[PDB]
Amino acid sequence: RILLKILLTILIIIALFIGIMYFLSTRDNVDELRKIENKSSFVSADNMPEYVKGAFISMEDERFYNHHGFDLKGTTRALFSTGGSTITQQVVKNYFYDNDRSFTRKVKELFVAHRVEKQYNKNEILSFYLNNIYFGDNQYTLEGAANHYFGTTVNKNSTTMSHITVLQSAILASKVNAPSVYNINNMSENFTQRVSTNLEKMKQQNYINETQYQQAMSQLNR
Ligand SMILES: [Mg+2]
Ligand SMILES: [Mg+2]
Repeated sequence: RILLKILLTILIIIALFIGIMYFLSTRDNVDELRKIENKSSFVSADNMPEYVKGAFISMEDERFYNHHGFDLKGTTRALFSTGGSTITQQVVKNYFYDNDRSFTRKVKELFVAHRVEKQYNKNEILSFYLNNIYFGDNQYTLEGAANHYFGTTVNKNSTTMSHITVLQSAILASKVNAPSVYNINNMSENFTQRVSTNLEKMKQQNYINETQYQQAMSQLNR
């Protein structure tokens, strides 16, 4: 009865912690995400070609639509197993914690992520994602980034502007979590290697066909 009381006390102190943590994450009001849709260059994911969405999904969260905010495989692999935040978690980080990165601010990010999943559908989440990540050059929306770097658009419907290519999609997708030193204006060999990996994942997961891939790989090498 002596090893049950020090087990209980530790088991309760952590539940107490987790609990307080919950209260911290509240809130952190996920209703706020709707503000992203007010950006002058907002484009929702459903108005983008499937290969544009797939560039990001295959590179950043290939099981995006499967999970409920937490990808277990990518989070165990994440615990330094030679990552690991799901696109949902990245939306929380990018909107609410544009500043800090602590273990406690990591626990409460989980609570908040579970909440955005409960309140938003996958397309909305994906749209919050692509309309609030840094693409360099002070560009925080996919469309801004596409306009700025390439003068192309990610709105499949659009007719006033050339359409973002497979390559360009991979470049912007690769940029999102690349080291800050990766410069789309002057891509290093390490950057072209990163996007080649991105392009390969799009092919492997079938967001693009061999021809799209080869043609992108070729454009990447000029
Ligand atoms: Mg992947
Ligand atoms: Mg995760």
